[PDB]
Amino acid sequence: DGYKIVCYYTNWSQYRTKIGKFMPEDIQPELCTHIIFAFGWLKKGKLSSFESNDETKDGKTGLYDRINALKKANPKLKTLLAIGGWSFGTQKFKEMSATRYARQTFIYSAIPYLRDRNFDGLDIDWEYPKGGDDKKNYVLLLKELREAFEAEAQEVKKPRLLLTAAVPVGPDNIKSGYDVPAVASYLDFINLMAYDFHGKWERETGHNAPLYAPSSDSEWRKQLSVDHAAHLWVKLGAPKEKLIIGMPTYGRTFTLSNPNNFKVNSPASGGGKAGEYTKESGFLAYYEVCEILRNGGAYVWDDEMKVPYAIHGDQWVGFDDEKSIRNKMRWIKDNSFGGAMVWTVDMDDFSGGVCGGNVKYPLIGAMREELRGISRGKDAKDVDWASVAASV
Repeated sequence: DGYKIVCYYTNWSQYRTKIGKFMPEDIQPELCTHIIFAFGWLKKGKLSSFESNDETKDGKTGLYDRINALKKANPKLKTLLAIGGWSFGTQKFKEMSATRYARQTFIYSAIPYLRDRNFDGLDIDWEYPKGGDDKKNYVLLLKELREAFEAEAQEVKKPRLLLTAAVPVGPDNIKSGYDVPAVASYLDFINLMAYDFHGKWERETGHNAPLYAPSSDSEWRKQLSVDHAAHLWVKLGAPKEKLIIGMPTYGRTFTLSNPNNFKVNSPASGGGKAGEYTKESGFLAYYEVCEILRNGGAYVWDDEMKVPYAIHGDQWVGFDDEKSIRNKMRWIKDNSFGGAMVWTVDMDDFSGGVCGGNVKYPLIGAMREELRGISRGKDAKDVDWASVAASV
């Protein structure tokens, strides 16, 4: 009952160093209504593990069990296993959904794989189906998965395995690969990837997840906003309550061609310089942005896009803070959507000692607070960056 807080946990986050080191036990059992494990993998057309670390062997407990152990403290919590993602690619999905034999093989591999490891569902993260064949076969996959789950649930007398999917916000991707009515019908809920609207693949600075598009955007670009994307999914046949709106605990970075031209849609030479912990050009975790803001960085609130960006020299980072997150929760409630999804749970200020507010999971905590009325704590106040950081 109520709004969902669907949190993505990424296994590779186990490899991060110092402030960036994250383990399943760092997740508060009551933080999320759902936890999605990213990722599973595909082996010989069957559901399998990314690597042996996820699995439990020889007394050594794997990441699967450590994630699912949170349900012992919070029996209300739901966990799902995600298959797909950026690394996974498209070809394996094309092969899996091309024929009924391959689909059925995957499905009947997937059911016991999930049951034996105490997962409550499956999350499909195909990035992305493209073309008529993919469009039709994706629907067939979701359909047959759903019917198999429905049947299994009644046969074994257990709560039905959930079927969800992570879907894009780009109009062309949506049009090319997604038969929205059927897709929405066959899924329990829909994880809208409301981020990566803009990034280093673009010549000018743009926000990672603008609620509304800036007036400087061309007519085509203006489609690239959370509001437009969500309402687009509704327009195409997706029920509002099934749309779980994505929220990034990360920001997209650029290097300015000129440090004096630092507004949105300003010329950039490329991606921003890589962070210490995520180690990827054009990308920053939220706590890295916090580090920037507490060490000379300038804070700018864009009131058109309802989102902040930070500037340090020629480094420009479009990100989400407690303010923009809360505003987005209000937007969610105003539009009657199903809740908030999070990418990720391991890039929030999970330790509570980086951003300054001394609050563990300030962003996701804010989401849970606005949507579900659970306080983050007695003296838990948002960081007012406009006062804390420098101005332009």
